[PDB]
Amino acid sequence: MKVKVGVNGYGTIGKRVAYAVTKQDDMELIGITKTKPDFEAYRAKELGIPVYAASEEFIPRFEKEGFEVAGTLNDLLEKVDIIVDATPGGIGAKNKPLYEKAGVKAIFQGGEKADVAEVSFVAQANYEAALGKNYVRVVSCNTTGLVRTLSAIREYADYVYAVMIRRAADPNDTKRGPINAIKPTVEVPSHHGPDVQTVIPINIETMAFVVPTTLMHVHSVMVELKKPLTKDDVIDIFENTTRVLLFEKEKGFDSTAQIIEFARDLHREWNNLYEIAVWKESINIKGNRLFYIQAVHQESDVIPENIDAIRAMFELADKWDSIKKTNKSLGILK
Amino acid sequence: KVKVGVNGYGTIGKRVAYAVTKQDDMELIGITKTKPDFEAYRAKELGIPVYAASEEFIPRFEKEGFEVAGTLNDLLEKVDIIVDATPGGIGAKNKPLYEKAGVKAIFQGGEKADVAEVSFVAQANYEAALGKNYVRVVSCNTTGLVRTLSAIREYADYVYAVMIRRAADPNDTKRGPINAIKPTVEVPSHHGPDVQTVIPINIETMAFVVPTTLMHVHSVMVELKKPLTKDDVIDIFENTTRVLLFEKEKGFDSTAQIIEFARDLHREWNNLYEIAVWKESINIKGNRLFYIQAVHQESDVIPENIDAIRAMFELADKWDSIKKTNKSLGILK
Amino acid sequence: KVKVGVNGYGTIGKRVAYAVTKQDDMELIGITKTKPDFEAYRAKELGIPVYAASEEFIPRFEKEGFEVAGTLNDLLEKVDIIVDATPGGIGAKNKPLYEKAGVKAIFQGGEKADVAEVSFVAQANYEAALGKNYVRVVSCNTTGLVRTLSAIREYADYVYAVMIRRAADPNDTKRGPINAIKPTVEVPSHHGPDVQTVIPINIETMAFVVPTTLMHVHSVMVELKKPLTKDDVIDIFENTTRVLLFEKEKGFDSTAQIIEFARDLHREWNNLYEIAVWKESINIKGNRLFYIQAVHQESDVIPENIDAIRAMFELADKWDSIKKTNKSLGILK
Amino acid sequence: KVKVGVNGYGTIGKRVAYAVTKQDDMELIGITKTKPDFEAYRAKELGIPVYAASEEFIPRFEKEGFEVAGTLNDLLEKVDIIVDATPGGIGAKNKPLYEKAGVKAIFQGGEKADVAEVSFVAQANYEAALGKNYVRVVSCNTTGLVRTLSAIREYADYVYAVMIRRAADPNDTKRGPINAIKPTVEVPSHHGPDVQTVIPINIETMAFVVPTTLMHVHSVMVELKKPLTKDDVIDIFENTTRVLLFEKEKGFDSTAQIIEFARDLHREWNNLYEIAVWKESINIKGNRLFYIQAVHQESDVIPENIDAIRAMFELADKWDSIKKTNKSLGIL
Ligand SMILES: NC(=O)c1ccc[n+]([C@@H]2O[C@H](COP(=O)([O-])OP(=O)(O)OC[C@H]3O[C@@H](n4cnc5c(N)ncnc54)[C@H](O)[C@@H]3O)[C@@H](O)[C@H]2O)c1
Ligand SMILES: NC(=O)c1ccc[n+]([C@@H]2O[C@H](COP(=O)([O-])OP(=O)(O)OC[C@H]3O[C@@H](n4cnc5c(N)ncnc54)[C@H](O)[C@@H]3O)[C@@H](O)[C@H]2O)c1
Ligand SMILES: NC(=O)c1ccc[n+]([C@@H]2O[C@H](COP(=O)([O-])OP(=O)(O)OC[C@H]3O[C@@H](n4cnc5c(N)ncnc54)[C@H](O)[C@@H]3O)[C@@H](O)[C@H]2O)c1
Ligand SMILES: NC(=O)c1ccc[n+]([C@@H]2O[C@H](COP(=O)([O-])OP(=O)(O)OC[C@H]3O[C@@H](n4cnc5c(N)ncnc54)[C@H](O)[C@@H]3O)[C@@H](O)[C@H]2O)c1
Repeated sequence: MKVKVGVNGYGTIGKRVAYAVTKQDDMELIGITKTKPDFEAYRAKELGIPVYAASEEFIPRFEKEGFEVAGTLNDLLEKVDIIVDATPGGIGAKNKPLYEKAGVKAIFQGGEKADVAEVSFVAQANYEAALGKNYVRVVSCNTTGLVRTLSAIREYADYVYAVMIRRAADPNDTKRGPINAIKPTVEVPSHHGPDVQTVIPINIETMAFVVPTTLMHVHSVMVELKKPLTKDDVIDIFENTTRVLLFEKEKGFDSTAQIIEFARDLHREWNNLYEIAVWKESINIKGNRLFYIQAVHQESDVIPENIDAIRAMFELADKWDSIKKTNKSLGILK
Repeated sequence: KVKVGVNGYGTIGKRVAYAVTKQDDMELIGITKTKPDFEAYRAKELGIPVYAASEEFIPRFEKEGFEVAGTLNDLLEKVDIIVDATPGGIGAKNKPLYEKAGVKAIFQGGEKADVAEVSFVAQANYEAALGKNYVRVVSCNTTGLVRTLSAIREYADYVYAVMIRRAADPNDTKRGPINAIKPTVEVPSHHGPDVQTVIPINIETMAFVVPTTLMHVHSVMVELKKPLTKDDVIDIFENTTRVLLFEKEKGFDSTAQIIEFARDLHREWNNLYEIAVWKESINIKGNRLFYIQAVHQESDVIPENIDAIRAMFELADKWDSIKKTNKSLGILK
Repeated sequence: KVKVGVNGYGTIGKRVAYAVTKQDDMELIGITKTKPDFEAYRAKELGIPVYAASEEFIPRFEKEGFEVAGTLNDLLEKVDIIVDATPGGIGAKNKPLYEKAGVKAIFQGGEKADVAEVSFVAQANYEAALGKNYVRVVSCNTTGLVRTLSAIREYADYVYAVMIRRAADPNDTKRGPINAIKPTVEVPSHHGPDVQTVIPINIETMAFVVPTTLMHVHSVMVELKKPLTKDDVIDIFENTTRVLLFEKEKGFDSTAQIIEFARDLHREWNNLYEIAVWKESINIKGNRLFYIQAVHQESDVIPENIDAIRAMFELADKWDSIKKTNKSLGILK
Repeated sequence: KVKVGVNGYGTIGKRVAYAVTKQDDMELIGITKTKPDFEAYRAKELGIPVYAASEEFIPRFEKEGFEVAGTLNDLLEKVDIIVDATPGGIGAKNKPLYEKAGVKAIFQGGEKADVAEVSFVAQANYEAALGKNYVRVVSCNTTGLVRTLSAIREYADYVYAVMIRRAADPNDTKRGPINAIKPTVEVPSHHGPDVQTVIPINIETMAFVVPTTLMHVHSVMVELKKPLTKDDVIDIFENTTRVLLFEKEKGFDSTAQIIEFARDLHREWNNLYEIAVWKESINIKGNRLFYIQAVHQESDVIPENIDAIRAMFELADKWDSIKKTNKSLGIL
């Protein structure tokens, strides 16, 4: 039978995960939650997806608009095997006891503390670590991107320094600045480094910044090599690493805008680029240091990771069988 | 099957090319490119033959080992009509070539009315293009203004609209302004006369450019000659094709959420072919009607392009073509 | 000299504080701050006694070793009037506090009209505030509308203006939208009625927010009731105080260049106190006048607050105060 | 008094002209323009003689009623030195004209290293320009890197910095990207070798362009050769000229507030000639120092051009010039 899934928090990550779940033949979307009957709630219903009020506390918002719901999250928790928690950072921790009391497994997003789960997850890097687990944290958008390429060359990395040039807000978020400024994270290192280390063992330090863009994040990566490695070896490795794609600035891929245009060209749902983008020409080796630039489509790179986490937690399949299945259902040729 | 070709596989061209492949009374023969960039490779991957725009550009493709199906001259030999989606002003420069070839041609809104025998917006003056050889589909903004204004023209004594336009399309990263409002000092703006090439209406417009890439926005004022109520306008717009009412009260706070609606639909390139009208903005004060609409400039003109082909070849009547095109693109009403 | 205090050392607050400092008939007793940030340190550095906005804010200061000259309650005891520059809606909550202290108070444009006895724009209705206790200087945009509209009021039968607004001030990095246009679905916009609290005219306005920080832009259309020519309007604007004409032909393509003119003048905080009007935008078509103007929202209500003070304490005639304020701020004409 | 002419009254050009009129050992002979736009008028209003950058441009001022004092050649004959502030690449082109006229010449950062005899940053290699006829003050980004790195040069055996640049200056409204991050796929980028043109140090850089106009920001990592504490670095910066420390805790959340500091100063054009360093960003982890700084690209190289003039004309000793220049601009 199919694993019964519920999604708490039908937000930017949540609705995309819900969609992914509907594309799996071994999983069934029991329902999702919303805190208000806005256009997204109407869309879920329009899609035939049962809409549950996130809590009894939000029920009046629905009743007010005369928007019928299938119940509250408490009702949904009684009919699922696992809940994908896609609520605001920090809110996952608050929901955990509700999940434990209901006896259902739970997946939390990167916005939560490592604290929250038994293990942090990135399919291609530590799938087996989540086997049978009940609580798994799919790391954040930037952490996932960093892990995908760093993990592929971990054996050659002695130390890595990465600068996160982050977008200020997702395309659908119009209530957040900065309109015109660069906001640095003065804490050195940013949360990214240690977060990476909750998935793969590696010496890493990171620094982050926020700039006025909504498209994708960009990573400036520097690795001190403790073992021989050439430029071609690196493109070869990246060329063969799943959920990673090389883009040539020479073909016209000048910025994150053209990278996203590639996804729009594929006619992807929400222009989702599940794959981490690496500028081919940026991969260089000077002395014993490797350098390269990558981009992350933060609205969707963790989508495939949530699906695979589900397979590992229920021991539905081995690592590569799940990744390939997840990949095919989302159009990731990898 | 009407054989179609697209000269200029850019923002409009690639979306019109796609629309053609969804019409079973048509056949996409090929598209042109001036260089083998990632968009040329995409066309090829889609199985669409790509021709070098001109004999001049051939070496660019040869250099990269990118095999082409030929050049625009070769293409012109294989089509009944060419859809020209080259930069504004370049379409006129191509007209002679199309003339000699003996093929019908459709130009986009960036060309002067000069370039064609008539300007077009299906739901407004479809019949005016029946059998023509050269037709120009009006700009993204003119199309948006026409669609809603045409629906209430019988009540319109005078119209004044302000165009708050995006500064550059999302895939255009070489255009400012990054932080400023650029006014068009030519007043009245050229949008009004452009609307008058499609429908008879007293109109005046003014335009501005702001740092956004998503959608243009229009502020419309209409002096009424006949009484009309808020509900009347809502009912008319709800029964007007290729127009959609969005409620700020349901979360549509800005053009970003409007586009989010198209992304939720999983629309190709997040295309919102339809003009978006904020339901709450529709107000009547005295003898004046006010409303706000938004236009997704990357795609509102593509269904107009497909209907123009049907009219020019007299393949179908106005509403039959419109209905068929809408279905092919997922436009409900 | 009139004893002046300013509650709210923010965007408007610190600029009005500086303006007060330039008057030979006024004295700045102090400014209020809710926390010891770099702006509080600046005020202290300038020698401006800094008062904690409230009792419940003194801890933040003590925690940082920042000595304050007391609280708002203390400051009110030492002034004849306080310029309230707190966020919209807070002014109303502060009025009772001011009345109790028995001091006169000036409110900004973010407050409702009823918060004061009269609304105000020096060059329009200076006299209306003579000897008053509570006056509301209308918003940055309302002020821009009044200056230009007041000068042609006698020919205006009806006016429709569209406000294309900056999303956030340069110093405000916590507010969106990054990429979108957000319309105000309420028709009319709050601007029309606020203008009517200063000058009697028929007007309806609509507003939008776009991603820029520099200045707001107004699209103005005026239905005429008396003969008027373009030339007449230019001349009228060339002769109305606090309004300057800019030529696109000289390089003023957008609001960035308008602001660049203020930077070139070395204006404090790049303040452009005067309303900017694109000369080339002025045009009359039939019975309607059109023009485009820009407002530097950070400083255009500054000179108005000063004049408000003189009218309220009846310190001088309308034009003596205006000329006196203008000279102190470098205001051109 | 040395006679200075500025060729290219642009963003850097008009600000340097101002700086010179603020000096007591020099006089602005005139500036040049290609068209009589509003900036050309402003220069005239300031009483600055305006020369048409070239004869072929005279008609432009003739079509208008704009009287000019002549061409670039007429200016070259009345100066001891000319500050070239033309677009990058044009400086090299204009060099043969400066030579045939026998006048010293300073080029800006956009030009290639070979356009001058030595690249310059006053507080780092002032002496290197003493007496020379051709010197290029390095770019905004390199000046910022040099000022801070130079101060800890003796403790760094390796530096890696990432350049997060503003896409267009406040007054440049015809340049993107409006919404995107544009990378420099050439890595390391030209910034490192540019720095190496002023001070001797092992550095590698990478750059990016983002949708902002206010300031560039540098993410800096330094491999230490000698022990160094956070308090050590902070003290060094507090004692390094043309460098200022800012506290996020005091409200400096981003480049916008940093700029706001300059506006509060009522600084001309809101010029922040000094490099900004976020005090809280200074941290040492292992044998590595990390810190973040921001550069106001419109004004950062201004004081540098004034000092280069003194070095080239040997008018003063390193620190005497810098103190004087700093004084004239209100640096502190
Ligand atoms: N690009 C991204 O925004 C991104 C990328 C990677 C990971 N994530 C992670 O996903 C999680 C959420 O991100 P998001 O961007 O989807 O947030 P979001 O703001 O888009 O939506 C989160 C959802 O939480 C819902 N919500 C609020 N309170 C709730 C409650 N009490 N119960 C249930 N739902 C509630 C809201 O309705 C909203 O739909 C975070 O941990 C975040 O770090 C986000
Ligand atoms: N939002 C929009 O971009 C929009 C909306 C409605 C109408 N239009 C109109 O559509 C037309 C094109 O707009 P666009 O957005 O596609 O421009 P675009 O620049 O995005 O794409 C145009 C294409 O024309 C091709 N081209 C350039 N020179 C060519 C040549 N000599 N021969 C053949 N092809 C050549 C280019 O290679 C490019 O692929 C214009 O008239 C424009 O006003 C544009
Ligand atoms: N563009 C503009 O910012 C602009 C233009 C014209 C008019 N105004 C008007 O100015 C008035 C204030 O605007 P602003 O731009 O100065 O806002 P601001 O946020 O820049 O400054 C407000 C000041 O009030 C302070 N504050 C918060 N609570 C306070 C309290 N209880 N007491 C005292 N201060 C408190 C803030 O710390 C700050 O010092 C508003 O009514 C607004 O409509 C603003
Ligand atoms: N932030 C900056 O703008 C910045 C920062 C650091 C270094 N620089 C360097 O300074 C130089 C110019 O920078 P800018 O920003 O001032 O450019 P700018 O565009 O603002 O203008 C440069 C000027 O050159 C004049 N010019 C053009 N052609 C000319 C000609 N043929 N003869 C004379 N003058 C001509 C232009 O009109 C203009 O006034 C470049 O090398 C640039 O890299 C600029």
